[PDB]
Amino acid sequence: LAAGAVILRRFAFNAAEQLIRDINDVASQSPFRQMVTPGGYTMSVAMTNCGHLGWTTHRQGYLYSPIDPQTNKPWPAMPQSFHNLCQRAATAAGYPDFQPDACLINRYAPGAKLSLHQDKDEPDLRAPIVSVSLGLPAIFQFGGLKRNDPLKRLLLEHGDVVVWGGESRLFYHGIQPLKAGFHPLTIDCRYNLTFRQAG
Ligand SMILES: O=C(O)CCC(=O)C(=O)O
Ligand SMILES: [Fe+2]
Repeated sequence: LAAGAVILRRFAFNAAEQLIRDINDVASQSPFRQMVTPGGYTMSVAMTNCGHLGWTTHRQGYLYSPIDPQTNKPWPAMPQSFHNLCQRAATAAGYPDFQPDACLINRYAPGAKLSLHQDKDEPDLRAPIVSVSLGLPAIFQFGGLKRNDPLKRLLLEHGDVVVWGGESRLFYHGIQPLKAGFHPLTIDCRYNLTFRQAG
């Protein structure tokens, strides 16, 4: 299916309520904003970050910055619930030495999407990315190392954690338009946390 990927469905179910309270706390310092891609187009996914470094869009491309380009202040600290859940997920996946210094928080409104891309801004591509899904379900689509590779679909639901390691770490991926619906903890959206080793 996906070489190197360890899928832990509903792993973050118990931590969900606290993770959502902490997303709101992070958002009060560094608000969710729809980032502008280097070409001048606003993304449909709303983003923010927590930790020492944060994923951002810039004029010359994409980069990690210790400063929030909107607030001009540092990104909020990595919440304890975030650190604990990532550590437990990474350890269960065979990565006990994984220490993330960045967590990109994505918010998906109904219809929000993320087109095919590779995560290649990190210094060591051998280091995995821990993905945590919360709220409304979304269809995650992935291919291979090159753009013309056949697409495979995977539904990511509330509490689903995937540790993208090995070959899966380099796969082209995205999110199909979020279907409208209801979730008791997020109301009308989906949140996705992606823990990265960026320094
Ligand atoms: O929403 C997701 O599950 C994927 C997010 C993603 O690929 C990213 O922000 O780089
Ligand atoms: Fe990505």
